[PDB]
This record gives sequence, structure tokens and C-alpha cells, in this order.
Amino acid sequence: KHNMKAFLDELKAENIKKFLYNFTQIPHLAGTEQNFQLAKQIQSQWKEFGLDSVELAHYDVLLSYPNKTHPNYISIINEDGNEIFNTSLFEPPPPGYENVSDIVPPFSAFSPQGMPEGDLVYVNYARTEDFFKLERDMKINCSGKIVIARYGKVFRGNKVKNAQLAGAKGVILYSDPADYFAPGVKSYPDGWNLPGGGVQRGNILNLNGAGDPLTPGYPANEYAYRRGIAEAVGLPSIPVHPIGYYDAQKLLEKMGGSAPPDSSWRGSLKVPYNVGPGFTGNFSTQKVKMHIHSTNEVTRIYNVIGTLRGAVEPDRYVILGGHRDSWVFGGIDPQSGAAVVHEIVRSFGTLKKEGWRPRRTILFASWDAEEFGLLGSTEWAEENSRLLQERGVAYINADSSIEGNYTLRVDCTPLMYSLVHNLTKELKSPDEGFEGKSLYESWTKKSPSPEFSGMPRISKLGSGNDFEVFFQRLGIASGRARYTKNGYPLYHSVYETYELVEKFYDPMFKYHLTVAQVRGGMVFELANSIVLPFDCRDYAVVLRKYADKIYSISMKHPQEMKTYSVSFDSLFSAVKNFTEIASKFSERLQDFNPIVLRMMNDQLMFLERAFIDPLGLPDRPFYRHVIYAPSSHNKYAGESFPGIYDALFDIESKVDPSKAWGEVKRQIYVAAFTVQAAAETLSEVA
Amino acid sequence: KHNMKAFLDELKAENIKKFLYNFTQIPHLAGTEQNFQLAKQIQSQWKEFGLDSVELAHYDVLLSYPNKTHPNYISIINEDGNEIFNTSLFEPPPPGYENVSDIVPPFSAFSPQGMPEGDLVYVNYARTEDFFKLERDMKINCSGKIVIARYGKVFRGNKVKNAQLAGAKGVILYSDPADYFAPGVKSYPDGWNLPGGGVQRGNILNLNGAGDPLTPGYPANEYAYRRGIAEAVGLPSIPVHPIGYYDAQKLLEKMGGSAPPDSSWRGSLKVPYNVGPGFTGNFSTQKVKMHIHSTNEVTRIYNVIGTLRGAVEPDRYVILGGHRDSWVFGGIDPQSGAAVVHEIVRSFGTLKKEGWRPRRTILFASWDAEEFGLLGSTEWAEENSRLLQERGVAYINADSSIEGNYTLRVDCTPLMYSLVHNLTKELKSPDEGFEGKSLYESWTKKSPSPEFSGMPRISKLGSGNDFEVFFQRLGIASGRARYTKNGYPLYHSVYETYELVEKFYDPMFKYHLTVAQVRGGMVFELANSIVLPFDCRDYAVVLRKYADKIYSISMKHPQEMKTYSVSFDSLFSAVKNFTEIASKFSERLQDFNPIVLRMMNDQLMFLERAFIDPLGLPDRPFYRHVIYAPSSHNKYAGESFPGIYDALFDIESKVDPSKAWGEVKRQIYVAAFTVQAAAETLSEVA
Ligand SMILES: *[C@@H]1O[C@H](CO)[C@@H](O[C@@H]2O[C@H](CO)[C@@H](O[C@@H]3O[C@H](CO)[C@@H](O)[C@H](O[C@H]4O[C@H](CO)[C@@H](O)[C@H](O)[C@@H]4O)[C@@H]3O)[C@H](O)[C@H]2NC(C)=O)[C@H](O)[C@H]1NC(C)=O
Ligand SMILES: *[C@@H]1O[C@H](CO)[C@@H](O[C@@H]2O[C@H](CO)[C@@H](O[C@@H]3O[C@H](CO)[C@@H](O)[C@H](O[C@H]4O[C@H](CO)[C@@H](O)[C@H](O)[C@@H]4O)[C@@H]3O)[C@H](O)[C@H]2NC(C)=O)[C@H](O)[C@H]1NC(C)=O
Ligand SMILES: *[C@@H]1O[C@H](CO)[C@@H](O[C@@H]2O[C@H](CO)[C@@H](O)[C@H](O)[C@H]2NC(C)=O)[C@H](O)[C@H]1NC(C)=O
Ligand SMILES: *[C@@H]1O[C@H](CO)[C@@H](O[C@@H]2O[C@H](CO)[C@@H](O)[C@H](O)[C@H]2NC(C)=O)[C@H](O)[C@H]1NC(C)=O
Ligand SMILES: *[C@@H]1O[C@H](CO)[C@@H](O[C@@H]2O[C@H](CO)[C@@H](O)[C@H](O)[C@H]2NC(C)=O)[C@H](O)[C@H]1NC(C)=O
Ligand SMILES: *[C@@H]1O[C@H](CO)[C@@H](O[C@@H]2O[C@H](CO)[C@@H](O)[C@H](O)[C@H]2NC(C)=O)[C@H](O)[C@H]1NC(C)=O
Ligand SMILES: *[C@@H]1O[C@H](CO)[C@@H](O)[C@H](O)[C@H]1NC(C)=O
Ligand SMILES: *[C@@H]1O[C@H](CO)[C@@H](O)[C@H](O)[C@H]1NC(C)=O
Ligand SMILES: *[C@@H]1O[C@H](CO)[C@@H](O)[C@H](O)[C@H]1NC(C)=O
Ligand SMILES: *[C@@H]1O[C@H](CO)[C@@H](O)[C@H](O)[C@H]1NC(C)=O
Ligand SMILES: *[C@@H]1O[C@H](CO)[C@@H](O)[C@H](O)[C@H]1NC(C)=O
Ligand SMILES: *[C@@H]1O[C@H](CO)[C@@H](O)[C@H](O)[C@H]1NC(C)=O
Ligand SMILES: *[C@@H]1O[C@H](CO)[C@@H](O)[C@H](O)[C@H]1NC(C)=O
Ligand SMILES: *[C@@H]1O[C@H](CO)[C@@H](O)[C@H](O)[C@H]1NC(C)=O
Ligand SMILES: [Ca+2]
Ligand SMILES: [Ca+2]
Ligand SMILES: [Cl-]
Ligand SMILES: [Cl-]
Ligand SMILES: [Zn+2]
Ligand SMILES: [Zn+2]
Ligand SMILES: [Zn+2]
Ligand SMILES: [Zn+2]
Repeated sequence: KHNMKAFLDELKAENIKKFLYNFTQIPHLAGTEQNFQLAKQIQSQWKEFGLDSVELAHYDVLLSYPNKTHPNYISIINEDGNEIFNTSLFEPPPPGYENVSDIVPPFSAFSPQGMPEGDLVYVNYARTEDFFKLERDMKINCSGKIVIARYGKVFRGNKVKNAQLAGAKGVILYSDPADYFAPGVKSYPDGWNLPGGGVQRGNILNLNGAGDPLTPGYPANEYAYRRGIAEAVGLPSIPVHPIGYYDAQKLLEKMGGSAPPDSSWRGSLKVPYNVGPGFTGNFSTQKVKMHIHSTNEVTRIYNVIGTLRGAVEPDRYVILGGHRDSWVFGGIDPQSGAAVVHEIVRSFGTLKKEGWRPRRTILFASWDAEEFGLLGSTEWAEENSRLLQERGVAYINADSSIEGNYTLRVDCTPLMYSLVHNLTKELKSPDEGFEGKSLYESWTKKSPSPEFSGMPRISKLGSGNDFEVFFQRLGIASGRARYTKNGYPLYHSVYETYELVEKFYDPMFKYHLTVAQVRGGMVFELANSIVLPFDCRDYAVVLRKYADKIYSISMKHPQEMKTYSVSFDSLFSAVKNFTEIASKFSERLQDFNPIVLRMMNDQLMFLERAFIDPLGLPDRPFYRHVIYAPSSHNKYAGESFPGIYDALFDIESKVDPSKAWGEVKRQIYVAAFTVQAAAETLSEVA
Repeated sequence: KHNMKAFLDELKAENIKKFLYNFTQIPHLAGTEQNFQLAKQIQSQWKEFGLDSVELAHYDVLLSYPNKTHPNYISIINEDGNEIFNTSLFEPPPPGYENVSDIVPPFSAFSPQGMPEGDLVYVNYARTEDFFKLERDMKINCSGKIVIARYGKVFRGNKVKNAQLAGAKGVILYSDPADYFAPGVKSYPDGWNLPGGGVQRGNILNLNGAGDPLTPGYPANEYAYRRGIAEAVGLPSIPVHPIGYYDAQKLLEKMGGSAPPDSSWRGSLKVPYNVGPGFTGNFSTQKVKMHIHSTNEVTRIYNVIGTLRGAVEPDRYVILGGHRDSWVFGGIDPQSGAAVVHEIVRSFGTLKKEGWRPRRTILFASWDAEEFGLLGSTEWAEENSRLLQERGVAYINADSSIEGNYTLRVDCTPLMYSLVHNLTKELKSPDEGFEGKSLYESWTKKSPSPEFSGMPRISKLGSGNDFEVFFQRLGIASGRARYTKNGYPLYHSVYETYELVEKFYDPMFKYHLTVAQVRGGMVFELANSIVLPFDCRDYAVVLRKYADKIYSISMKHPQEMKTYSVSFDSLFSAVKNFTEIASKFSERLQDFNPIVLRMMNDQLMFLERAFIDPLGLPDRPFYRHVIYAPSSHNKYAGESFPGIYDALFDIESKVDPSKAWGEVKRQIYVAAFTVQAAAETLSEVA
């Protein structure tokens, strides 16, 4: 028999291990020779594995690299303009790789060049709320200052955006042991903690879903028009550089001015965590000086796209995708996901060589340039948008498979809640103490739902990974699953190696295997069920929760709601109608002829599509999903009813309340209309 | 047998006559009591005729009406501010209707209120080129002046837009006998010519496809947020009023200043056609004074939507629609079309009562508020956009069936060229001298193709009628067909009556019948063919013609093309690929299983959809079709490759040529990309 069990049993922990070792011996930075080589290898192997076609899709996009003969660094300078302390020019390489070439040193991709000098201000995590505190509570003025912020809590690009709007002239990012050093575990190479010389790389763009900064809306092909750098989308306007906590300690130890407003502002360094500005009396005349010399450069990137043509519905696509490019070795991010994808392609190809084909077409993708702003997935989706929006069933992401070894973590559209619950009930738990018990059982025990008894937590999708164009721009149902902790200390550091994984995370590759079963299990059911495995009633349940929540935010302002006649009645009405119509639809779907079948599967496929507004969100044309958008304060986090949420945010500070509440009302109308219109797609068609 | 012949033979000239008389006895102005009454009648009749459901879809939209106790008029005033001539307060009513109530007097819908006085300037048709002449050649300055323009050549809203940008403070529109009086025919009631007291009503909005000015993008439902009037879309900023040629003669006879630059600037009045500004010496101190008191008012409108559910593909919609609202009696516009729609519904209902159902769902629409900016069709399409873009096969418009009695006039997407050629070959010509010969034969003889021997002319779709949202915003294949002359003199006048039609246009209702056969014939084939009756190869042929044409425009500037490296190579490459892929697709479509069938019909249905750019055209978000857009200089006219055309227009006058030609290059990239992406939808799907 060729069924899901056949597929799942073919998957092997030992192959995932072999592929992970194979993908992590040399750096695979986007735009480099070694990453083009790996692309070609994967293309070759996927062909050998049995896919029908495997092609490279290339694009020429804006990337960013340090200057090899002109290193980035930070200084403390004295009053004679003398550099009395310099930050490190590279991370100490891990054992046995001290002779690897082409390790890119730590930098903030897309930083402009510059050498600003000034006085430091410590901004905690540089969240929206942290800047409100500095300015509004502590009356600290960040204008003309260099801010130093610890990584964590929110996407780094949002930190740099927040810093720019507070008027900073430079940002220094560092990893505080409070956030990146787990108590009682040893630093790398002797455990999984971040050593003091380790540094987190990462881009600091604010693209809001545009993809390549020079070609928003259109693929970066051979004949593309490009914007000039000055009109590019998302580029920061102040220099930015990341450092480790040994270097951070040196910069923070002399901080004067105000003390931290509270304990939530102090990390674990032997330092006062004084907010500044400037150093204490003795050192009052010393300044901080940045030296940033990185360059932005149009560079070719390569996605690998494999097709396994469907037997019955070849014009319906289920996509499994994840990126291949890494900052250095990528032992977790992304190769722990790419190895799982490789083993899934291998299994499917094994069923294929024995004569099986899935019902629908499965597309497999190895995306490039994820680390530089989701560039590879975005440009491909821009090129193929018409095919995807009329044919795309679902997108399953496959970045890092593990970020911990405690339990499963799933983030997906409500349409796939039932699918995941059912699949995880048929999978074995890899967990200690749950031998013989289902993955569903261990997961719900270790990660219980905040809302329901006997159910696991499933989170929203935001952004910050390759599903974002498919879900947030195009409205294709999307999901992701990984193993997680109770992100991880070595994130985007040179220490993210094969050895980290094999020694400290998953020696038996059993958690990798579990993730391959969940991702592959999902793809199989999406590509093979006769009725698509979506449950519209689950969307109805969450829409009421999100309506309750946004109403509760507005109701912090009862006087204004009275004055400006702010009613949520339309939105609750729409949610009620959606609930009724989806109940009826689900009755027909079980009570219901292939055209009825094909017509009906289309209602299911286009339901996520119906939450798309073609006009996008305000000033963010590429975020079009009215229910979910990446948080405007944290790209990684999903926000519900984002348009109304952003209209309400800090509304009490707006100068013209009538206009502000008018906009809240406008956003309620758009949300209610969109929920009703989505509901109406599930009505009888004629 | 229930086949097309059965359908076509059921259609009767005598019923079309009975319905036309029934729909034209009283005025049906949008938003009035009488037009709600007619809506309810049609709803009732369509139910009786046999449709499955017939519902009223209502919306509350911005409309415009004169003040009943404060009439609009124009004066000549002397130096004491004395009004020595006044224009008429109403058109003399036709015989037997001098006692009809609620005839709205001539006005320009959406004119602001005001009483500007100043000196007249005569601007010919107020085209873009006419204003270039005044300013650039004749050095005439329109700023602070009242312009007087003759109707014709272009949409009136574009005249008022052109006038505003030239700095005019008022516009007077009038009908010149050169354009509205055919030599040797008698004025109404004794023939079909415009009498000197007749006046053409019409709105002067510049909505660029937005629909209701207060709710662009979203339906004007009960809970809608509305823009304030000051932020409304499309409203003119200067008073505007139309007059007949008796009143025009009085205003033009005293015109001084410069003479007409040439004979193309003189109409048929016994007047110099002097451009001005101001009157000749003797009358130099007299001025023109407008008195405009109309008000804009949110008002309820009602569309009638009838459904005949498809037997096999109920989730595929073929739409026949046309408007019901008229300026006065609507004897041609629109009731000559609504009567044909009514008889088509009657025939289909006759097949239905005998047990037949079409393969796909047919939706029939009686739109409201067409005369006020396509409001009814637009708000309905905004409300149902998700259903229409995933389910809409085709839209056939049905405004006025006759505007002449000489020959057929068809304007449609290239996808329906073959369908119309084939259908018209099976229909009988109603023409004198072509008895026993096909409609195809008379039409190609009287209206030969400019390009091909033995073929008829088929024009492009632009805007100015209810197909515009479906075609230009949503990308649903659309068509229209009518009888035309070798528009018509009584257009939008009180003289457009049943008697006009029955006496002077179509006494036997044979031309109406021919149009009912062509519109109904098209709907039948779209709703009933097993393979949709579209030919992609016809699009390939026109794309090359339009690429040749836009290249030829650019090549008026060879030096700039050299300097700025302006290449059309990408666009011709895309057109070549489209031609090859469409050739291959058409081989498969004839060589090819219902899923193959359903999958294949989807490639055909979504081909028009693929020419949609979700980002729209520059500053015109609701015009999204990259091949066709309404001309920026004439809403009624279709423009090909509008984005590149507008980038090139008057480019030699642009101050920064580098930026200007950069934009031409950008538009070429967008067009080439869109043509390739459309081509790729016809490739094999996997
Ligand atoms: C959820 O689904 C329900 C249908 O199951 C849907 O109900 C609709 O609600 C609207 C109100 O938003 C109703 O609109 C009314 O329609 C009648 C004609 O049928 C009009 O006469 C009404 O207008 C009068 O009353 C208004 C209110 O005071 C006045 O403002 C106005 O001036 C008029 O005097 C009004 O337009 C509609 O009939 C129902 N449809 C039904 C019950 O079938 C509801 O809207 C859905 N929710 C959402 C968010 O879409
Ligand atoms: C019409 O359809 C044809 C396919 O039938 C399609 O042809 C494609 O054209 C592009 C050019 O726009 C080709 O792109 C090349 O791809 C190769 C890899 O296969 C690259 O090596 C090339 O890059 C080099 O050369 C460039 C030109 O000098 C340099 O700019 C660059 O730096 C590199 O040195 C280049 O990207 C593509 O391979 C073909 N595909 C084929 C033949 O299958 C054509 O683009 C279609 N038209 C449109 C408008 O889409
Ligand atoms: C990763 O595995 C690949 C595939 O097995 C290895 O590439 C092959 O290497 C052999 C011997 O060098 C060549 O003859 C083949 O042509 C390669 N196959 C390909 C690229 O498809 C590769 O060497 C491995 N990499 C590491 C670091 O172990
Ligand atoms: C998850 O599994 C449940 C339980 O098997 C499925 O729900 C059942 O579906 C069958 C087939 O329609 C029905 O006859 C049962 O009444 C359902 N049981 C319930 C609702 O308790 C459910 O469809 C599965 N989810 C998927 C496939 O997405
Ligand atoms: C247009 O025709 C309609 C339908 O025949 C006429 O409306 C009917 O009039 C009769 C007699 O007055 C009523 O009893 C019916 O209820 C009406 N039917 C409807 C509205 O469906 C209408 O009178 C005609 N109008 C004119 C001007 O001749
Ligand atoms: C218009 O009629 C022509 C001639 O009948 C149709 O073209 C023929 O289609 C049949 C069925 O596929 C083919 O076998 C012939 O080879 C075609 N004849 C040609 C191309 O000369 C054409 O399909 C009709 N157009 C429609 C239905 O849209
Ligand atoms: C790297 O540094 C210096 C200039 O500061 C020089 O070698 C070269 O121009 C730089 N490379 C760049 C700007 O890409
Ligand atoms: C920091 O580096 C600069 C540039 O190479 C150098 O001049 C300075 O001496 C260094 N300072 C220290 C403390 O090593
Ligand atoms: C913040 O402080 C700087 C000090 O240079 C000042 O120039 C800037 O205007 C201040 N911002 C305001 C207006 O509070
Ligand atoms: C893996 O699980 C065990 C048990 O808690 C633990 O010793 C180890 O720290 C975990 N690894 C990581 C990286 O969390
Ligand atoms: C009509 O005219 C006068 C005011 O000029 C008065 O009867 C009434 O306000 C007007 N109606 C309007 C403004 O709708
Ligand atoms: C024009 O109408 C105005 C306002 O009613 C009136 O005062 C004037 O006398 C009229 N002029 C003529 C020429 O009738
Ligand atoms: C056109 O003429 C008017 C006369 O009042 C003048 O005010 C206006 O500025 C002129 N436009 C220009 C700048 O040519
Ligand atoms: C209808 O056709 C005849 C023949 O040319 C002609 O006498 C009459 O003017 C035509 N009617 C119209 C309105 O063009
Ligand atoms: Ca792009
Ligand atoms: Ca609207
Ligand atoms: Cl993931
Ligand atoms: Cl029409
Ligand atoms: Zn990653
Ligand atoms: Zn990463
Ligand atoms: Zn009309
Ligand atoms: Zn009209």
C-alpha cells in the first residue's frame, strides 16, 4: 500500500543526520560561490530522488557584505581622539574550524557606512514601550546619541526603526547573558550557551513584506527596472553593528546619568545598566565611535524548485519550502530544516519510483537569501503570483527543525488546526517519559492551550520567515512546526555547527525525525486527501476571540467611544454570520460528484484568500491579510485585526482625536466587511 | 431540443417593443421614487419569468440634484451687474409630455455651488491638445476665466479636468450643431436631430474607476465609513453647467480677442468662434455669470440581481448587465438595452420552465446610478469582488441597443473575437439590401477591419459604462454590442423618448431583435459551451500590434532612447513567448476527462485575470488591467499599454528627462513582466 504510513515509515533519522552533516561543513552565505554550489547539488539530488522537474530560479537582488580589507568595529575614544578600546574583528572560531575560510565576520546586513561618535544611551530592548519610558517618563532625549540595545523580545529591524525615530545617530546591538545564557549550562564548545565573544548576525531592514529593496512588486529578473538606492525600500539611515557581551561589558561599565527605571531594564552583566546619556564623571569626556564600511551590492541568488506532478489535480499546488542560505555554517538555522526537507523529498521520490503520485502537485523549494529579508521566496512569489493565487492550496515552511528539545511548536492558520491535531494523534512522541504515547499527548501536556482543556497551544503566524509572502501577501493557507525549548543562545553565531546539534540538541536525530513526520505528514494530507483537510469552523472560533480582544482594547477609552460613536457591532455581526455560514458549509461538506467535489475544494482553498484586501494595510501595500499581519512593533509576532489595532495604538497621544477615532471606525468597517465577504464565499454558490 | 436556436427563436421584436414602451412613460432618475418602483417591477417580472432568485442589492451613495426652488442658470451681466440675457431653466418638453412631472432640468451632476463671473474663453472640445494650442501656440491664459467648450470627441469629465488644470473658474458646456445636428434631417419631434433648446445632461466626475466618491474600495453598505466631502474621490472644484445651441449662440456671438487658430475650431453656428478672452470692444465691459445651486446628497440606489443556477458548474458566473436609471425617459439610454435584457431573461426562463438549465450560472443585472458614475455596478462588484474574481467567466454589457441603424458595433476583449465572428455568421442580417445574408456579411461590408480583408472592425473596451469595474479592475473578460450610425444627437436630452425610437430609429424593432440575438447568443455560448469559447491566440495577435504601436510612439524620440538606453526588447520577447505558448495551449485544448476539462476552462477564465496588476496604474489604483485602460484624455476610449503610453505622453516637455525616461523604462518592465506572466498561466500546470 502507498498511504501516509508508507510515506512516514520511509523517513529515517540516520539520513537526516547524514544530510545535516553534508550541508554544514562550509559557510553558505547568500550570493556566494559555495551557496550556488550547494544549490546545484540539491538540484542534482532532488532529480536523482525522483522529482519530475528540478530547476534553478535566479534573481539579482540587493545584498550587503562587510569590506574584507576595511573591517567594521566600535571604539571608546578619549578627548584626543584616541581609541582606547576596540571591539573584536571576528568571533573566535569553534574547534577544528579555526582554519575555515570565508567566515563572514559579525555585521548588521544593510547598515549604511559611517563613523558617528557621541555619547551612549542604554535603551533596554529598544521596544516601542522602552522608548516611551525614556522619553515620556524619564525625559531622556535620544537625539544625536548612539543607542545601545540588547537583542531580544522583538525583531532587530524594529529596534533600529524605533531608534531612528527617536533621533539616534547609531545603534549598537549586543547579546545580554540575561537573554542568551541559560543558567547552569556550559558555553560552546562544551555546551549550548553563548560565549562572551559570540555575536548574533542579522539584517536590520524594515521591508514590510516588499522583498528585494530595489524591485518592490515585481521579480528581480534580467530586465528589471531598479530603484536607485535613495528610493530603495526598507534601508536604515543610521550605522548599526552587533557585539558580544565581553565587548558590551566594556561599553556599559562606564555608563552614567540616570539609573535603570526598574529591574526589567537590568541584564546579567556586572554593570549598573545606567541609561546615560554619556559616561560617569571621570570618563565624561570619552566618547563611543562606530566604524562601518559594509557595502550594498546587487548579487545573484538561486532558488531550487522541484515539482512532483499530481495525478488528479496537477493544477493545485501544495508547497514545502525553507531556506538554504546561512550566516555561517547554519547547523540549526537553516540546515536542521533543509536536511528534513531533503529526507521528505527522498521519501516522496521513493513512493514515486514505485508508481505512486500524490492527488495534487507538490512543489519543494530551497530558498536563497532568507537571511537578507526573505528575498528568494519573495521574488519567486512575485514572479509566480498569478499561478499561486489561483492554484495555491497550502504552504508549509521548513526553516530550523529544532530550537530546543522540550516540545513541539506549531504556528498556523486556524484552517489547519484540525489537520495538525489529527496528525499528531497518530505520531509517536519522541519525548522522555512519553514512550508509547502520541505526540499529541506529550505536546498538550508540555504546552497546554491557554483557552481549552486537553488541547495544545497553536500560535499565530506573523513574519520573519519565508511563509510571509504566501500568507500575508497572497493569502495562501500556511503552517510551520518545530521542536522548541520550555530564540536559542547560539542563534546566527559562528557556533551554530553540526557539532552543536549532534552533541547537545539531538544526538539520536529523533526530534528531527518527529519534525520530518509532522511537516511531511501535513504535506501528504494536503496533497492527497480528496476533500482538502481544512476546517472553516475553526476560523469562526478564533475570529470571535480576536473581535473580543480588539473590542477590549478600544474599551480602555469609553469616553471617546461615546463621543465618536465607535461601534464594534458590525464586526461582531460579521463574525456571527461567518460562524453560521461556516456551520452550514461544514454540514454540506459532509452531506454532499467531482465537480461538486472540485467546486467544493475551491471554496476551501479560496477561504484564506478571501481575507486579503487588495488595497493592503495603511502605508503597507504588501501586507494584505486583514486578520493577521506581522506586528508593527515586532515583525516576528502575529497581530490580529492589525488595521484596527494600529489605529488604536497610543491613540490617547494623537493630537486630533476626531481624526484618530474616525480612522478606528474606518478600520472596523474594513474588518467587518472583509469577515462578511469571506463568510459569503462559503455560502451556496448560486 | 434545447439549444441556441431554441433560445434565439423565442426572442421576439414585439416583446422588446412592449417592454420599451413600458419602461419609458415616466422619468427613472437614480435615487428617485419612480426608479425604486421600476426596480421592484423588474424583480417581480424576472421571478415570474422563471429565475431561481431575484434580489434587490441596495447601497447609499453620493448623488447630485438641482435645487427645485433655486434654479441653475447662466447670465450675461452688464457693468451695473444687470442680467441682460438668461439661459433657459428647462428644455421645452416633447409633445404629449408637457405635463409630465419630475423632469429634472439640465444640469452637470456633481458641480459644486457657486456664482463665478468673468470673461469667456472658447476652448473648442477642451481636449488635451486644444489646451496645448491655447497655451503653447496662441499664448492664451485661461486662469481666472470661464471656459466655454463644445461637447464631443471626449468624455465631459475630462473636459472639466482639463479646464481646472488650465486654471479656469467655471465651465459652460454646449452642444454645437456641427456635432449634434445631422445635415438634412429634421429636429425632434419631426426627426432625430437636436433642437436648439435641447441640452445634454451628464456627470462631470473624474473617478478613475472608484465608484461612489465617499467609499472607494468598499461597498456603500449600512455600516460603511464615508469620507468627508473634502476628501471625496473625483469631484470637480469649479461650477459647470450645460446649455443648448440657442443659448450658446447668445454667449458666443460677442466673443472678441484672437480668431480660431483654424477651421477645426469652428462649429456650425453663425458666429466667429473667436477664442477671446472677453467680448469685442462695444461689449467689453459685459461679463458672464454662472448661478449653480445643486446639492450632493447620500441617497439609496437599488440593483436588481437575478440568478439562473448552472446545472453542471454553478460556481462559474456569466453576467449580463446593464443599467436602468435614466436622466429623463431613457428611450434609447438605457431602456433600449434594458428592454433587450428583459426579453433575454424571458427567453431563458422559457427554456428553464421546460426543464433546461445552462451549464454555468447566469447572473442578470439591472444596475442603478450608472449615470452618476457607474455607481450601482461598482458598489456591487466591490461587495462581491472575491466571488467575481474566482468565479467570473465573462461580463456582457447591455446599455442602449441602438444608437443608429446602419451597422453593428462590437467592443470586446480579444478572447471573444472568435465567438462573435462565429455567432454573427449564424445570425440573419436585418439590413436593407442584405436580406438572406448573414449579420457577419453585412457588418464586415459596412464596417471593414482596418487590418484584415474579409473581417469586421471590433474595437477596444475603455470605460464610461458598467463593464468598467469587471474588466478594468477585476480582469473579467467583457464585451458589448449595439447597432450604430455610419454619439447621437438627442443623447441625455428630454427628447430621448419611446417615440424617437419607434418613429425614427427602429419601427419594426428588427435592429433591437438583432442586438438581443448577439447579446443573448454570446451569453448562451459562454454559459453553455463545454470548453469556454475563448481563443488565446487572438490576444497574441493584438499584443504584437499594441507593442508595435507603443514602440512607434517612443521612436519619435530616437536621441533620448539612445541616451537613456530605452529598449523594448523585453516587451517584444514577452509577446513572442505569449504567441508560442498560446499556440501550444490551443493544440492541447483541441487534443485533450472533466478535471482536465475544469482545469483547462480555468486557464481560459483566468487568462484575462492575469493582465491585472495588483498595484494598479500610477495614481489610479482601481485601473489594474495592464493592456487596456480608459484613456487618461478620454474615459470612453480604450488605450493599449496605458502605463507606457502615459509615461511617453508629452515627454518632450518634462523638466527632468532622465527621470521621465526612467519611468518609461519602468513601465516597459512592468508590461513585459505582465505579458510573460499571463503567457505562463497557459503553460502546462506541472
Ligand atoms: C449578517 O447577516 C445578516 C443577514 O442574515 C445581515 O442582515 C442585513 O442587515 C442589514 C443592516 O445592516 C439590513 O439592511 C436593512 O435592509 C432593509 C431592506 O431589506 C432596509 O429597509 C434597511 O434600511 C432602513 O433601516 C436603516 C437602519 O435604521 C436605516 O439606516 C435606513 O435609512 C432605512 O430606513 C436596512 O438597510 C438587511 O436587510 C439585512 N438582511 C437580511 C436580514 O436578510 C447583516 O448585515 C450581516 N452582517 C454584516 C456585517 O454584513
Ligand atoms: C521568453 O522565453 C524565454 C525562454 O524560452 C526566456 O529566456 C530566458 O531569458 C533569460 C534572459 O532574460 C535567460 O537568462 C540567462 O540565464 C542564464 C542561466 O540560464 C544566465 O547565465 C544569464 O545571465 C548571464 O548573462 C546575462 C546577459 O548578458 C548577464 O546579464 C549576467 O550577468 C550573466 O552573465 C541570464 O540570466 C534565461 O536563461 C532564458 N531561459 C531559457 C532560454 O530557457 C525569456 O526571458 C522570455 N522573455 C521574457 C520577457 O520573460
Ligand atoms: C555532500 O554530498 C554530496 C552528494 O553525495 C557530495 O557531492 C558529490 O561528491 C562526489 C565526490 O566528490 C562527486 O563525484 C559528485 O558529483 C557529488 N555529487 C553531487 C554534487 O550531486 C558532496 O561532496 C558532499 N559534501 C560534503 C561536504 O561532504
Ligand atoms: C480530524 O478527525 C476527526 C475525527 O475523526 C474528523 O471528524 C470526523 O470526520 C468524519 C468524516 O467527515 C465525520 O463523519 C465525523 O463526524 C467527524 N468527527 C467529529 C467531528 O468528531 C475530522 O474531519 C478530522 N479533521 C480533518 C481531516 O481535517
Ligand atoms: C409596465 O408593466 C407592468 C407589468 O405588467 C405594469 O405593472 C402591473 O400593473 C398592474 C395593473 O396596474 C398591477 O396590478 C400589477 O401588480 C403590476 N405588475 C407588476 C408591477 O409586476 C405597469 O403598470 C406597466 N407600466 C406602464 C407605464 O405601462
Ligand atoms: C469558430 O468556428 C471555427 C470553425 O468552426 C472553430 O474552429 C474550429 O474548431 C474545431 C473544433 O476544435 C476544430 O476542429 C477546427 O479545426 C477549427 N477550425 C479552424 C480553426 O479553422 C472555432 O473554434 C470557433 N470559435 C469558438 C468556438 O470560439
Ligand atoms: C574596501 O575598503 C577600501 C575603501 O575604504 C577599498 O579597499 C575599497 O574601496 C572598499 N571596497 C568597497 C567600497 O566595496
Ligand atoms: C583600535 O584600532 C585602531 C585602528 O587600527 C588603532 O589605531 C587603535 O590603537 C586601536 N586601539 C586599541 C586599544 O588597540
Ligand atoms: C534632543 O536633544 C538634542 C540635543 O542636541 C536637541 O538638539 C534636540 O532638538 C532635542 N529634541 C527635542 C526637540 O526635544
Ligand atoms: C536536551 O534535553 C536534555 C534534557 O532536558 C537537556 O540536558 C539538554 O539541555 C537539552 N538540550 C537543549 C539544547 O536544550
Ligand atoms: C434650495 O435653495 C434655497 C437656498 O439657496 C433653500 O430653499 C434650500 O436651502 C436649498 N436646498 C438645498 C440647499 O438643498
Ligand atoms: C435673469 O434672471 C434674473 C433673476 O431672476 C433677473 O433678475 C433678470 O431680470 C433676468 N434677465 C432677463 C434678461 O430676463
Ligand atoms: C494667467 O493670467 C492670470 C490673470 O489674472 C494670472 O493671474 C496668472 O498668474 C496667469 N498664469 C500664468 C502664471 O501664466
Ligand atoms: C434609419 O435608416 C434610414 C435609412 O438610412 C434613415 O432614413 C434614418 O435616418 C435612420 N435612422 C437613424 C436615426 O439614423
Ligand atoms: Ca521584487
Ligand atoms: Ca464604494
Ligand atoms: Cl519553520
Ligand atoms: Cl453596451
Ligand atoms: Zn532561518
Ligand atoms: Zn536566520
Ligand atoms: Zn447608458
Ligand atoms: Zn447615459
